[PDB]
This record gives sequence, C-alpha cells and structure tokens, in this order.
Amino acid sequence: HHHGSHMESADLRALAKHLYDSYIKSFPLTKAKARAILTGKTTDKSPFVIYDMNSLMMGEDKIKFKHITPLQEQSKEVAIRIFQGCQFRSVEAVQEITEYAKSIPGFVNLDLNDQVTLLKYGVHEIIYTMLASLMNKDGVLISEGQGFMTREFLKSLRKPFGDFMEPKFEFAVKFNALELDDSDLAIFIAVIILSGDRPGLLNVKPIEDIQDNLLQALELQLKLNHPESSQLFAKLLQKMTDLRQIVTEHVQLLQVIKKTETDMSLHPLLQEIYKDLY
Ligand SMILES: Cc1c(C)n(Cc2cccc(OC(C)(C)C(=O)O)c2)c2ccc(C(=O)N[C@@H](C)c3ccc(C(C)(C)C)cc3)cc12
Ligand SMILES: Cc1c(C)n(Cc2cccc(OC(C)(C)C(=O)O)c2)c2ccc(C(=O)N[C@@H](C)c3ccc(C(C)(C)C)cc3)cc12
Repeated sequence: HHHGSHMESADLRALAKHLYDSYIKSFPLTKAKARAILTGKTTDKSPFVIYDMNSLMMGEDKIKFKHITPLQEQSKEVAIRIFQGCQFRSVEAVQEITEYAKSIPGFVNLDLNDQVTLLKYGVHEIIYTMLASLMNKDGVLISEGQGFMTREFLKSLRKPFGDFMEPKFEFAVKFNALELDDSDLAIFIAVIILSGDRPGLLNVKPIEDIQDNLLQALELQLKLNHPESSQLFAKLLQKMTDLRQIVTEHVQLLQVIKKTETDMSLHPLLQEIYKDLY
C-alpha cells in the first residue's frame, strides 16, 4: 500500500542486509560477478568456451584428472562426462546452500528433521534459480565461472541428455528478464527454503512464521530496488510455483538416467575420493 518508517521496516531492512551478507559468504560466484564475466566487464581472464567437440576435447586436456574409460560409445562417453561434472558441482552447491540456510534467522532452531525436509525439497529449486545467474541466451558459466558451455552444444548431446539443460535455459531467459540482483535473490532464496508446504513436515507453523517475515522483507526489497517494475512481488510468487511443476519434471527426467544407464549413481566412496583430492 504505502511505506512507513517505523522500526518495523528497519527490522525488515536489517534482515535483508543480514541475508545478503550470508549470501555473499556462502556463494563465491555472485550474479553481479557472473554478469561481469558474461559481458567482459572484468579485468580477470576470459573463461574457456566449449562450443563443439574440438573445444571440448581441448577443454578436457586442461583438467588434471583424466578418466579415459575407452569404449566404442564415445557419444555417451561425452554426455556422461558432462552430466557427472554438473552432478559433482550440485553436491558442492548443496553444502553452500545448507551453509546459507543455517544463517536464516530461526532455521537452526527448527526441528532437525524439518531442516532436512526443507533442504531436501528446496535444494533443487534453488539450484534451478541460481543457475539463471550463470546463463545468458548463449550458454552457461561452469566451474567457478572459468568455463562457458554454449546452449546449442548442450542441445546436441545424445538423445536423453540433449534435453536436460533446455528447460533450465527456458526458465532462465524468462527469469533473468525480471532483472533481480544479488540483494533480491538472497531473500528470494530464503523464502524458497522456508516453505511450510513441503511433504512430511512436522511443525508447519514455526516455518511459516519465519517465511512471513522473509516474504515481508522481500516485498519491501522489491518495491525499493525496482521502482520501474510493476507487480514484481506477484511475479516472483508465480515463479516459485513454476519451479515446483518444472522441478518435478526435472527429477522425473534424471530418475530415467538413474535406471536407463544401469550404472549412473556414482559410487559413494569413489565420489568421496574425488572430493578429498581435488
Ligand atoms: C576426468 C573427469 C572425471 C573423473 N569426471 C567425473 C566422472 C565423469 C564421467 C563418469 C563418471 O562416473 C563413472 C562412470 C563411474 C566413471 O567412469 O568414473 C565420473 C569428470 C567429469 C567431467 C569432466 C569434464 O571434462 N567436464 C567438462 C564440462 C569441462 C568443464 C570445465 C573445464 C575447464 C577446465 C575449462 C573449466 C573443462 C572441461 C572430466 C571428468
Ligand atoms: C554442465 C555444468 C553446469 C550447469 N555447471 C554449473 C552448476 C551445476 C550444478 C549446480 C550449480 O549450482 C549453482 C548454485 C548455480 C552454482 O554452482 O553456481 C552449478 C557445471 C559446473 C562444473 C562442470 C564440470 O564439468 N567441471 C569439471 C572441471 C570437473 C568437475 C568435477 C570433476 C571431478 C568429479 C573429477 C572432481 C572433474 C572435473 C559442469 C557444469
């Protein structure tokens, strides 16, 4: 309706500053930095770009690990290698999202199982959201922004994998047009985590009490940060529901990979070895 300046908004603004500070510490590559890389507006070096098989073969030579596994199915060798690469990064994203989730005021004091339930269902939606920060119309920044894989190259992968990243790109172009910065995304991520309608929650009301404060802080943030924007808060609420129906089709997609590959779930001990050596 109208804005007041009455210590209540001062608390909502302080919560946004607190969420932004934790957001910066939890995630190294911010959207503000990712946008600087995508437009060259950075004194740092340009990332390596993978746009075909030659540039991918040239990019594989820059990695210390080898992983030959010589076989006849080289089209699946490349597709599996790329899929296992982003799979590994997803694990690193979870512990970063969990780190940020701990910093949301009140999250740690919740039931320990509900913290797992909120993260179990919310991690996929946050990765879906933060993936848009690394994308433009051409491709996506990968590996701490040191690599850039084009959208059409990912599109050309073998039958099941050529459609894995496409729904994410189609979401990113619609989501990036909202022009949210890191300050907006910090509260938007916190609202996604504290969703009281996750299946199997125990104490729903304490979760909604936290989210209502985050929803108020977000609305105050969007109206201040985006003066030339109309109904941006309602647009973000719809984008959350868009994630739910599109992330279930995402988990149904990779469950096919979990079965039609007959050996895709990376062994937990071997995956831990790659983590501890790097
Ligand atoms: C060496 C290697 C290993 C061991 N894995 C894990 C792994 C793969 C495949 C199956 C797998 O699981 C089973 C089947 C069990 C197994 O065989 O071990 C496990 C990789 C994943 C991706 C890439 C890569 O090259 N990724 C591309 C996208 C890129 C990204 C970034 C760059 C920079 C350096 C330019 C930033 C270059 C190239 C290389 C590797
Ligand atoms: C295809 C792809 C995407 C879309 N991404 C970004 C990404 C994915 C998942 C969540 C995620 O989340 C957010 C929050 C958006 C974020 O991180 O920004 C961001 C990648 C990152 C790295 C690699 C890779 O292939 N990297 C090579 C260099 C490697 C990896 C691992 C190995 C081991 C297994 C041998 C250790 C070797 C080589 C591939 C991808």
